Amino acid sequence: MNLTELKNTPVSELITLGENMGLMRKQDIIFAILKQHAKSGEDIFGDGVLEILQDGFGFLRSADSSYLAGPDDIYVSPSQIRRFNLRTGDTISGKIRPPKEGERYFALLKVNEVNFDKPENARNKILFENLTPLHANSRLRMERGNGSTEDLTARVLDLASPIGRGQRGLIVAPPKAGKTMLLQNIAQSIAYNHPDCVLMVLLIDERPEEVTEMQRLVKGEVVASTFDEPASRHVQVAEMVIEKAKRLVEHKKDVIILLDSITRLARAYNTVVPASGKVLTGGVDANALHRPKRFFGAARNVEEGGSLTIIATALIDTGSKMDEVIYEEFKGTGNMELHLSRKIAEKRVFPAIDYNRSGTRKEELLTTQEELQKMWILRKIIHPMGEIDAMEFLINKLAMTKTNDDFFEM
Amino acid sequence: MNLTELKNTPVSELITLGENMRKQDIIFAILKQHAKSGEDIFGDGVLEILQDGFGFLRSADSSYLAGPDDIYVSPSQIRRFNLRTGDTISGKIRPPKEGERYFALLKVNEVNFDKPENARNKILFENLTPLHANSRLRMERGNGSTEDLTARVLDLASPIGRGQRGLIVAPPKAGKTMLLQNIAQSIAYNHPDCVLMVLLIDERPEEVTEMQRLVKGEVVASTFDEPASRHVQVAEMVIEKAKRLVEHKKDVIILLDSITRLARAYNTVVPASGKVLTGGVDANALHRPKRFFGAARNVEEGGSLTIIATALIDTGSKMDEVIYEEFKGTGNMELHLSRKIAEKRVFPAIDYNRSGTRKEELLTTQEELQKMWILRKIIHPMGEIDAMEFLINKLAMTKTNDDFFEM
RNA sequence: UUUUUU
Ligand SMILES: Nc1ncnc2c1ncn2[C@@H]1O[C@H](COP(=O)(O)OP(=O)(O)O)[C@@H](O)[C@H]1O
Ligand SMILES: Nc1ncnc2c1ncn2[C@@H]1O[C@H](COP(=O)(O)OP(=O)(O)O)[C@@H](O)[C@H]1O
Ligand code: BEF
Ligand code: BEF
Ligand code: BEF
Ligand SMILES: [Mg+2]
Ligand SMILES: [Mg+2]
Repeated sequence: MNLTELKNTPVSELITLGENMGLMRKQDIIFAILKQHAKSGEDIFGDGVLEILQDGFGFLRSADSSYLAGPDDIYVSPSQIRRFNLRTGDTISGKIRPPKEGERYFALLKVNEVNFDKPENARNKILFENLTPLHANSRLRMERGNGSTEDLTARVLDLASPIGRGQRGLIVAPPKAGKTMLLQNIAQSIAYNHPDCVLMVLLIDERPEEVTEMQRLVKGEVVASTFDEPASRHVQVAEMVIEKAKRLVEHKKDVIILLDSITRLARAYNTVVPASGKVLTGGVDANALHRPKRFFGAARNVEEGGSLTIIATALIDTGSKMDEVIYEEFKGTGNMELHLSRKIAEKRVFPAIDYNRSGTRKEELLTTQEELQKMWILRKIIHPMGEIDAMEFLINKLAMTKTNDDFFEM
Repeated sequence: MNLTELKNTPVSELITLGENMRKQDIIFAILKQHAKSGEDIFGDGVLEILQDGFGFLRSADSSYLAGPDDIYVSPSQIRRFNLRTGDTISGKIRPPKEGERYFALLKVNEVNFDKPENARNKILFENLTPLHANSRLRMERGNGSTEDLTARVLDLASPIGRGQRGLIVAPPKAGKTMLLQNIAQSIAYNHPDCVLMVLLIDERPEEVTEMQRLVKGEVVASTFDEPASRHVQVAEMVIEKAKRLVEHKKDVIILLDSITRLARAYNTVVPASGKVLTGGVDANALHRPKRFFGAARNVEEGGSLTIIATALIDTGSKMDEVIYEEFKGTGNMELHLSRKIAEKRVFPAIDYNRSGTRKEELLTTQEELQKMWILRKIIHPMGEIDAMEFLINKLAMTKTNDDFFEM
């Protein structure tokens, strides 16, 4: 019946349909199954994400290829685009027919769904670039409230630096400070308390095993480009994922991108960027931080509905200036920053947060005056201490209570 | 009757054989008379695909260098089993014809120690699924030797599992190179199953000599005398070969020495870019070092690739400190030694505070975790010399199992 | 390459 489902199904299950149907590697099999079905006059359909090209024609890339070239892409004539003012990144599904003689890929016969809805109103929606941005109004609690070793990290986060819809936050740390895992922890908390928010996890250049473990423990879009992949691929994949987010927000949707190693993407851009000379400090070109700044500055809050929030990990104290530079370039664009110390982790104390450098901007919109000056006191009391001291202190002070309970107490 | 054997055979020995039947000249002669009557010949090597599409079979004595006795491999055959560089091949062969200068692959008998036919079903390495280390690699020995102390402390400070992308950092003179030797011997005794390769790139040649005579396995090497270009090629041959076996679901462990030297050899050999990183190291000169080191991994399909290499710090350049940070962010088993603790002649000079591996909980049992955690809490305070001596004495008492138990 | 970048 449908392509994607045919490509999902196991090898052996396809085979029983083949013999029963009537009549070779999996690709061959599914193609053969499709042709007979199509000759019978029965409808066919696949699903993919739009990618307009230079010549004006576009394709429907698959998620199982990081949205890069795929032998199963579906052609979308320029005619089909102008008909629904489609843009790169739109998620489309519809009836399609196999490649006639000569034609190499399947073709989009007719469109049914544009970004999960009807393409007839997806022409009246206001453009992403003309939306009206705001600070985070609505809020995102991370304390699922489960009295566990993990909900500690969530709570501490919820206290040090709160998150809101449209959060352009950033998690700064030096290798092995728990950043990546903290991201994982944030992911799971968002899934439990916010199934309504669409979750996309983008891993640019971080560890292979991390991607596979992420997929299994995370519910949602998991796109990745390991360090195996060249910088070319990293930029392609990430740029595809950012446009996809933009499009859904256009449909007044709330999306959440978790990017591991944003600075890795900054380096990937660096190599890709044409040398302008005037190399900045740390061997970083002057124009190489435009695209990445534009990628991060993309997250925002819309006054007409939906929103896009990006939380990425930054790298500091690594012997290189590049990282210091990239940290300041994004800190001067984001709305939230959370630092972790390389020392609150060597002690094995977790989460190893540097509560002194953490914090978000415009907190009085993401909290009630009471919780506000509650955290303000918690801040005052801790500032004078040290990194590990403050933490251990902080932690065991709430190891025995709920977030609100702890409050009432203290 | 077999090329490889005739090659390693001493010049004077097989002289007797000759009469009943230049040394390179003679070997050519000797095979050609073995081929005259139709008697078979047998050779072996590691395929190296080239731009033309056809490949050669490199030998270990050449260090996988261009070799005169190499076996040409028709692209025809490669397609037959879709081979790739680094594969180990052996099979029937015939003597080079007049005009022809090198030997050719008549037929294939076995690919990667396995019947040639099976290659088609094997899943590609890049398409394999990774995970955090599952099985555990213990260096501890019941021997209770004077030297076993290092294996035991390392086993405590920083566990190693299958597919462990480890890294060992110290200032020169810290016994980091020699620890690597020790580590090499330990898995040799406790793990015959694991395929063992030792790669020495650039660092000293006496070390090469020491290692080969004392290590049970393959010893690929490239002294610093050699330009940066072989260092690259020899290392790349090794890593590809290691990837081949993991495709077979085998367990490969590479004890790379002077990984920073490899990164530097990559730096010396790289297209110029306008930007340069701190330390002089090129901004775009670390992708290849990263992919090489990040090659190690764990597979659900079966088999594993484990790479553990030496890293230099407090070098006097920042290249080295920057490169340490770079692999730090890729690996999952960092190690450290200190000059101050090696000064006093106390060994290992291991710095427990800085040492550590990621996701130890899967490698160690709950009991193992608690004792380790207790230990680290107690040692954290103590100084490198004081702390180290402090545990060493207790370690001399009993192997780590008994020591933690009495504790 | 010099400047920038180290
Ligand atoms: N909260 C925590 N709980 C348990 N282990 C942790 C925690 N934070 C850090 N770690 C340990 O630190 C290691 C590396 O941290 P990770 O966040 O993966 O690195 P990075 O921050 O550089 O991405 C992990 O393998 C884990 O064992
Ligand atoms: N555990 C040890 N026992 C005895 N000698 C040691 C020990 N560790 C290091 N050394 C000495 O330190 C010297 C330098 O260490 P080595 O690891 O060989 O060089 P590097 O650490 O620079 O690679 C060695 O020659 C060795 O004699
Ligand atoms: F080493 Be972490 F992933 F920055
Ligand atoms: F981050 Be500020 F706007 F310089
Ligand atoms: F010269 Be040693 F290997 F630091
Ligand atoms: Mg990380
Ligand atoms: Mg050495």
